[PDB]
Amino acid sequence: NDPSNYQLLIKNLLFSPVAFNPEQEIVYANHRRHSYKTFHDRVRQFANALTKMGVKKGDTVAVMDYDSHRYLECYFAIPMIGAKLHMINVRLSPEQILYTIDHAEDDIILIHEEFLPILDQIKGRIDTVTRYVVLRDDEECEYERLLEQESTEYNFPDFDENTVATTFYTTGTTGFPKGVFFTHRQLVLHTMGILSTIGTNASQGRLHQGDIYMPITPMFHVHAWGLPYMATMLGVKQVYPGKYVPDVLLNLIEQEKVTFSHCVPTILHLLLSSPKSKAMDFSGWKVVIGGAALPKALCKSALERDIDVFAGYGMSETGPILSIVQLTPEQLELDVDQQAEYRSKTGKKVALVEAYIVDEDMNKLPHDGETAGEIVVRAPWLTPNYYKDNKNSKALWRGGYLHTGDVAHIDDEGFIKITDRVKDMIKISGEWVSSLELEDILHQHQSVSEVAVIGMPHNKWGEVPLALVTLKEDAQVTEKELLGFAKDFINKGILAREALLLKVKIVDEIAKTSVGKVDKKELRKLHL
Amino acid sequence: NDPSNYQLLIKNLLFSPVAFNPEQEIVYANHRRHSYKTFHDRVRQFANALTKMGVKKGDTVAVMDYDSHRYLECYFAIPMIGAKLHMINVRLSPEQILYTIDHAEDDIILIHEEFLPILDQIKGRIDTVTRYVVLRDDEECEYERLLEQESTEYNFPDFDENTVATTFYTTGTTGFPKGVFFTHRQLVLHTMGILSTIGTNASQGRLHQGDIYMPITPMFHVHAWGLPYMATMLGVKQVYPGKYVPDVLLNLIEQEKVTFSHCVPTILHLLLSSPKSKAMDFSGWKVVIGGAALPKALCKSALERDIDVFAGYGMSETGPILSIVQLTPEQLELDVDQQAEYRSKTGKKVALVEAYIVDEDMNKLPHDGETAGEIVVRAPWLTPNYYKDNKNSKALWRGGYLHTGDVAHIDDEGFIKITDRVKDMIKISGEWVSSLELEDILHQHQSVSEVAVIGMPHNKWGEVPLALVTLKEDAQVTEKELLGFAKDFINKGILAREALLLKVKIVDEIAKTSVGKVDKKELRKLHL
Amino acid sequence: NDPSNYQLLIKNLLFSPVAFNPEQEIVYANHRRHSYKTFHDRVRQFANALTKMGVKKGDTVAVMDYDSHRYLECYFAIPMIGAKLHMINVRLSPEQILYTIDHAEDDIILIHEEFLPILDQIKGRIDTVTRYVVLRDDEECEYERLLEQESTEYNFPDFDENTVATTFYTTGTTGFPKGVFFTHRQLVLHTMGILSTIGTNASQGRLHQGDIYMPITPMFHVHAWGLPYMATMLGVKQVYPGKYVPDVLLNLIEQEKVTFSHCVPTILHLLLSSPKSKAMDFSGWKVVIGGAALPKALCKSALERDIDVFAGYGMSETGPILSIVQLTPEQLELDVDQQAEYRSKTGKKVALVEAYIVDEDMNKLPHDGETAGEIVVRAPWLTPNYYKDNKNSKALWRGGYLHTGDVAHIDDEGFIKITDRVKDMIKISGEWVSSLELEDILHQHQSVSEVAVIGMPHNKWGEVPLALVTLKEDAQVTEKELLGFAKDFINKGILAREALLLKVKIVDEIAKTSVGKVDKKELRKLHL
Ligand SMILES: COC(=O)CCCCCC(=O)OP(=O)(O)OC[C@H]1O[C@@H](n2cnc3c(N)ncnc32)[C@H](O)[C@@H]1O
Ligand SMILES: COC(=O)CCCCCC(=O)OP(=O)(O)OC[C@H]1O[C@@H](n2cnc3c(N)ncnc32)[C@H](O)[C@@H]1O
Ligand SMILES: [C]OC(=O)[C][C][C][C][C]C(=O)O=P([O])([O])O[C][C]1O[C](N2[C]=NC3=C2N=[C]N=C3[N])[C]([O])[C]1[O]
Ligand SMILES: [Mg+2]
Ligand SMILES: [Mg+2]
Ligand SMILES: [Mg+2]
Repeated sequence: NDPSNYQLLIKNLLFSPVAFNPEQEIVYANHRRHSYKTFHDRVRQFANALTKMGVKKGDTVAVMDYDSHRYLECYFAIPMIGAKLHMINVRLSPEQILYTIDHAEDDIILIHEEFLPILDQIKGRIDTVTRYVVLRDDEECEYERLLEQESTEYNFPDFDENTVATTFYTTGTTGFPKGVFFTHRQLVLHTMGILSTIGTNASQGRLHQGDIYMPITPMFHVHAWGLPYMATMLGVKQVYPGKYVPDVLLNLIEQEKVTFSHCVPTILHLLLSSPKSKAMDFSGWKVVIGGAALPKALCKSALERDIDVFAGYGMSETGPILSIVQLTPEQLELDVDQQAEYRSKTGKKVALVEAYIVDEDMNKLPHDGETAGEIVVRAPWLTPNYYKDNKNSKALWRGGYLHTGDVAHIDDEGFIKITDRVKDMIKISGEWVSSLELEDILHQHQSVSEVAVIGMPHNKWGEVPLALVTLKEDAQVTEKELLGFAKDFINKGILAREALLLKVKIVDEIAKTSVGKVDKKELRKLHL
Repeated sequence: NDPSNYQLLIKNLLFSPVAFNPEQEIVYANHRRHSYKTFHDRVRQFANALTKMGVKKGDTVAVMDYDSHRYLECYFAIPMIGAKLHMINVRLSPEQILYTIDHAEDDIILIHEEFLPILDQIKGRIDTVTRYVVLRDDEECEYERLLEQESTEYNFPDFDENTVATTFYTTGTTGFPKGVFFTHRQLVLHTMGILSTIGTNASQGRLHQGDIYMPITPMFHVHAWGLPYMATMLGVKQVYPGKYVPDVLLNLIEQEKVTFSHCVPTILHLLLSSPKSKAMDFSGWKVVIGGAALPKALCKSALERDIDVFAGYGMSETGPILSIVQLTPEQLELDVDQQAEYRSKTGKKVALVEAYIVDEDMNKLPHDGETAGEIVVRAPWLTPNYYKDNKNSKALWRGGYLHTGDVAHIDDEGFIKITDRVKDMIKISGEWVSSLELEDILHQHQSVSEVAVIGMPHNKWGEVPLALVTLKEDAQVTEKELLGFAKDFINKGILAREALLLKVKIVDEIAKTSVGKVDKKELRKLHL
Repeated sequence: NDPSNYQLLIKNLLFSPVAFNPEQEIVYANHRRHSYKTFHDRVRQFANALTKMGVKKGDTVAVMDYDSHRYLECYFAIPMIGAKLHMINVRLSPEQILYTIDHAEDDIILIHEEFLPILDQIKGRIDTVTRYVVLRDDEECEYERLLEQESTEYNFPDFDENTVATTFYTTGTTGFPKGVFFTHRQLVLHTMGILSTIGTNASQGRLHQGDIYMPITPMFHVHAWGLPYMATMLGVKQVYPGKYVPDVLLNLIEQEKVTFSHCVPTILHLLLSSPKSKAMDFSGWKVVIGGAALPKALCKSALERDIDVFAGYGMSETGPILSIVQLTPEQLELDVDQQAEYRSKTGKKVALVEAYIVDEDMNKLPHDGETAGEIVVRAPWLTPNYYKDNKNSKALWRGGYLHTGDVAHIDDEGFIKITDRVKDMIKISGEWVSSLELEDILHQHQSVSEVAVIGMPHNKWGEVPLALVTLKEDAQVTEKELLGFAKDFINKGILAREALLLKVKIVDEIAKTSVGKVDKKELRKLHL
C-alpha cells in the first residue's frame, strides 16, 4: 500500500495505545490472571490458530460466551485478521438465534459450555458452520488447547480502514432481527472521540489511566458500549466477573478495588439492595447507567452511598454512545435532589455529534426545552444501513439523517430529556402525548405493581390511551378508583386534563419480551 | 454527497465540540473581550467577507500577525471555506519571505501594521497577490471594518476530508524553505488523538475543561502546536497576549488566572528571571516547554517555584506533536532532582505513533536505552511530502517511514532521549559520537559563554570534532587550558576518551541563523 | 510501439537529415576539428556515458559552458536518451542560478572550469545534484576522459513525441526566473518550419547547404535561436568560437570562411569598429541580428561593408523565432537608406504563425500600419505554460492566445514594427505613447550619453513620463535646455506635442540589470 496513507485500524488501538504497562493485569474472576504482555502473546496465538482453521479475510466468526478474557481477545484478534466478528445475543429465543446465524453465514462458532443446550435445539437446522469450539472455565477448554499449539508471533496485515469488523443484530420492532455493522475506522473514531470527551472533564465522571475497569453489561449487546476498546488503550487494569452474580460482583469490586464500571438500572438496584453491601465502601465507584431510563429515586439512593452515578445514551445503530451526562463544577454544589434530577437526564451530545430535534416533516423544532420531537443524528460511528435490507435502511436514513426513534425535548443548555418512543406516542386529536408519564402516574398507586399504557383508536379523536394494570398481593381496587386516582393530577393539556377516557383495565399478567421489556405490540393484538 | 459518509472536517471542531459555553470569553490582551457566541458570529462574518473578495475553494490566504483573536478566527474561517491558510514565518529574512509568498502563490495577504516595513522591501517583487489587508490594534483596523459590513449567517460547505487546510514553510537545511501541508482529516485526528492522550492523565500535566489557555509560542510556527484547535474544542477561556512582553505576560497570567500554556526555554527563563515574578504565585501553571532541548537546571528552577513543567517533542513535518512527557503516579514522589531528570526527557510516544529507532540501513536497533539511532515514525498527521518537490520528498519518506533527522536512544520503559542531530553527528572511525555532550562539557568552563562543535575531516579517522568557543568579559584563557579542561572528564569510548584531537579555537563571534540558532553549516564554510 | 505511427523526435534530425557528408568538419576554434562521422560516434559515446551514470528517462542534466562542440553534442545526446536538458544562463547572478538549479532539480551538472568560482559561492546550498563534471579546453577534460571509456554503439529508444527536451529559465519581470520548456515535436517542427521559410528565398538572406555556420549568441539563451539544430540538418560546416573575442572572431571568419552567423547589435558594432576589420573582406556574410532592436545607423554602416544584414524577432517563450525580415526582389534596388529602413524592421511572420495585434480587451485592431497594440500569437512551437506556476501561466495564455508583451503596429504589407513594451507604455489620459521615441529624441542631444524614460503618476492625467539623462565627459547642460531640446520637435498628439511636463532629471548612473539592460522597475522604486 502507501506508507504515507495512514489507515485507522483496530490493530493500532492495541500496539499504539495511550499507555502500556507490560505488568498490568487482566483478571478473569477467581479463574485467571495474566499481564498485558501475555495478553498480546495470546492475541497473536489466537490469530495463528484462526489462520490455521482457514479463516480468510472475508470470513465471519461468531461468539457465544459470557464476559471473560476470551471475549476481549476475540474483540481484537478476529477484527485484526480481517474477518468479521458476530456477537450473538444469548438472551434471544433459539429461533431468533438460528435466524441470525443463518443470516450472517458464520463459519466458526465459539460457544460456552452453558449454552450447549440451546445449540442442541438448533444445531440440526444450522448450515454454513463447519467447526464448533467449546469454551470452558477449567483446564480442558478447547480455546486454551488450541492456543497452546500456536506461536506468539504474527504479522497482522494492513487493509482498507473501511472493512467491516463487527456485527451484532439488534432486534427492535421489525418482525425479524436487523443486522448492524461497523468498520475499523468507525470503532477507532468512536474510542478516540469518547476518550477525548469523558477524559477531559474537570472532576466528575472522568475515565483516566489510574482507573480499574469492570463491565457489568452483557458485552455482546453493543461492543460493551465500546468501553473494552477504551480500557485497553489507557492500559488500565481490567476485571471480568463472568456470570453476573451480585455476591461475586461485590466481592470483586471490594477486592480488586474497581473504580469504573457500567450497568443497567436493574443490576444497580440488585447490587444496592444486596445485604452484602451494607458495610461495603462504595466511595470510589463511577457507574455509567446508560441502559434505559435511569430512575430518579434509584439515582438518589445511589448518591446517598457516595457513588458517582451518571447516565448515558446510545443505541445499537449509533456506535452506541451518543450522549453522556457531564456536570459542570458549579452543578456539583446542588443538593441531594437537584443533583439527582441532573444526573438522571439523557445528557449532552458528545463530540462530533449533531443531534437535532425534528417533527414528522423534518422541520427542526427549537431547543426551548418544552416542545418534544424525534431525535435525528449525524455522527462518525453510525451504521450506514441494515445488513441485506433496503427498505428499512431507507426508513433509517430518511432525510439525510439517522432516525433514532425516540421522542425527546432538548433544553437550551444542551441537556436532552428523552420523553417516550415514536411508536408509543399518543396522537390524540392534534397533540402528541407520551405514555411514559401516564405509566408513571398510575404506578404511584399503592396497589399497582406493573402498568402498561397503549393506544386505542377513536373515530372523532384518532387514537386514545388505554391503561393496563396488575394488582399487588391481596389487593383488589375497582377500575373506578384507579380512574379517579389519575383524575386528581393537574398541569396537562387537552380536554380538562385529558381525563374523560382513560379506560383502565386490570390484567393478571402483561406480555413481556424475552429480553425483559414490556411488549406493547403483542398487547395490541390481544385487546385490539 | 452521502449523508451517511462522514467527513472529518475542521468545521466539526467548532460546531460539534466537547463543550460549549456561550458566555465563555476570548480575550485579546487589554484590547478586546468577547464571548464564544460573538466568536462564532465573527467567524461567519469573516467567511462572508472572504466570499465577497472572490476567495474560491482552491485559493490561498496568507497571514502575517501576532497572536490575537484575529489569528484564531483565521485558523477556522479560511479552512472552512475550502481555501488554504498560509502561516508566514515573520522571523525569516525578507528574501525568504518573498520566496515563500511566490512559491505558495497567495491571493490575499493579512498583514499587521508593524510588519509593513518588511513588505516595503518586497512588495515590488510580489506578484499573484491582489489585495492587502492591514490589521491594527485600534478601531481603524481594516479587518474589523470588513467584518462590520457582513452578516453573521453562513452555510459552510461539505467537501472531501482530504482537502489541504494549512501550509507554513518550514526551513531546515536545504538551501530554500520547504513547504509542508496538512488536511482537514489530519488536523481533526491530531486534536482528537492528543486530547485523548493528555486529558486522560491521572493527576499530572492534564488539559481539562476547567483550564484557561494561553499561547506563548509564535502561533505561526506549526499550528501553535495544535493547541488553539484543542482549546476551542474544550470551550475553555482563551487569552492572547500579543507581542510577548514578560511584563505583560506576567500581569496577564496573574490577572486572567492562566493555568495552561506552552513556550520555549528562553521565554520561560525570561519569565522566571523577571523581577516582577518574585512575589507572583505560580502554583497553578502547566507549561509544556517543547521548543528545543529543555535544560535540566531550568526545569529544576521552575520546579522550585511550583510549576508543572514537562517537555514535549514534535517538528514541522509531524503534526507537530509526537511525544509528551507524562509521569506515572509513583514517579511524582521523587525528589527535587530525579523529577527534573524525568521531566526534561523527550517523552513517550503519543497514541497512534510508532516511533522506532533505526540505523543508516534501516535495521531497527533495540530499545535498550544505550544504543543511539535515528527516529523514524508513522502517524496519522504526517505531511505526505514537500510542496512542489520530489527528491527531498523521497529522502523524507525513505524506506516507507518518515525520517525525523534526530539521533536518540529509546529506553525500555518507552522514554525517549534525543541525543543529537543526524547532520551534526561525528562518525569518527566507526563510531558515532554526539556534538551536544562535547558542547555541554566545554560550557561548564568558567570563561566560556557560547560554544560550537563541528566536524573536521581526517584521512585516517574520517572526520573529527573541532571546538569553537567565545570568551567572557575580560577573560583570556589559552587554548591549551581549554583542551585540558575536557581532558579531565571520563566515561567515554574511542582512543582513551577521544581526547588527543579536540582542536579548540577561540572565535569572537559565532554565526547565527536569523531564527536564533547556531549556524554550523555556514561555520563549515568559513573554516573548512 | 506502432511502427506506422511516426513520432517527431530529435533523433530523426541527426540520423535522417537533409544532407549528410561524412567528411564535413565540426571545428572548435583552434582547439579541435573532427568530421561528422566522429561527431555521431561521440554522440553515441556520450549516450553510453550518461547511461552509465544512471541518467534515466525522466532525469535532468544541466550544462554551464561556452560554445563548443561539447554543447552541440549535449544538444543531441541528452534529449535523445529521454532526459531533459537545462541550459543555465551564466550571466545571471549566482543567487538566481541557485534558484534555477533548485527549481529544475538537476542531477548531473556539466560546468566549464572558468565557471568554478561561481559554483564555489553556491555549491554549499545546492541539493539534488550528485555528480559534477568539469569541462576544460586541454587534454585533461573530464568530459573527454568519460567519452574515451565508452563505445561508439548505442540504440536510441523510441518514446512519445510530447516528451520534454529542453528548459532554460527565462527571467523577465516577475521577481523570480520563469521556466519555459519544449518537446521533441515542437523543436522538430521549429527547425522544419524555419528551414522551409528562410531556405526558399530567392536571392537574399537564405541558408542553404553550401553555407558555413557560426553562432555568436550565448547558445544557452534560447536553443541558440534553434540554428544549431538546423545547421546539422543541412550537414554544413560548423565553427564554434568559444569566448567571443572580436580579435578571434574576425580571424575565424576570415580563415574558416564563415558565411552565415547571428549576433546582437552590440557584438556586431564591436566587430565593425575593431581595427582588425578595415582590410577584411565581409562580402560573404549573412548576419541575422535578432537580439533586440537593430538600430538603423548600425544597419547602414554594416550595409556599407557589403554585409547581408537583416533582423529577426522571437522570445524565450516562442521557440524562439516568430518573424524574420525577408526582402522581395524589387526591394533590393532601393538605396543606401531605404534598404536600411526595411532591414531594421521586425519582419514578417514566419510560416505557421498567426501574429495578430490586439488591445487590452482583445479586440484585434486593424493592420493599417499606424495603430499600435500588443502582439498575440499562435504557433506550433510555443511553451504551454511556465514550469510549476499557475497564475503567470494564465496571464501568459489569456484569451486563448500567447501574449508577447510587446506593443507594435503591423503594416498592411505584413511588416511588423515593434514600438515599445507593454509595461513601458505611457497611458497618459486616454492615449498610449511609447517611451522609446522619447528616449531616441533626448539621445540626439550632444551632451547626453544614456537616457531612460519612466512614468510618473498625475492625478488629472493618470501617469506621465519622466526623463533621466546621464551627461557626457565635462558636459554640463541644465535641465531647462534639455527640456527645450525636445520642445522643438513636432508631429505628435496630446497637448501641443505632449510638451508641458517632460520633467527631465540628471542622474550620474542609471541602474542596470546584470544581463546589460536598463532596469526601469528598480528605477521606479528609487524615485517614486
Ligand atoms: C454511555 O454508554 C451507553 O450508555 C451506551 C448505551 C447503549 C444502549 C444500546 C441499546 O440499549 O441498543 P438498543 O436495544 O437499540 O437500545 C435502544 C433504546 O435504548 C433506550 N435508551 C438507552 N439509553 C437511554 C436513556 N438514558 N434514557 C432513555 N432511554 C434510553 C432508547 O429508547 C433507545 O431507543
Ligand atoms: C531570428 O532569430 C531570432 O532573432 C531569435 C531571437 C530570440 C530572442 C530571445 C530573447 O531575446 O528572449 P527574451 O529575453 O524573452 O527576449 C524577449 C524580448 O526581446 C525583444 N526583441 C527581440 N527581438 C527584437 C526585435 N527585432 N526588435 C525589438 N525587440 C526585440 C522583444 O522585446 C522581446 O520581448
Ligand atoms: C508538545 O508540543 C510540542 O512541543 C510541539 C513542538 C513542535 C516544534 C516544531 C519545530 O520546533 O519545527 P522544526 O523547526 O522543524 O523543529 C524541529 C526540531 O526541533 C527539535 N526539538 C523539538 N523538541 C525537542 C527538540 N529537540 C530536543 N528535545 C525536544 N524536546 C528537534 O531537533 C527537531 O528536529
Ligand atoms: Mg435501537
Ligand atoms: Mg523539522
Ligand atoms: Mg520573453
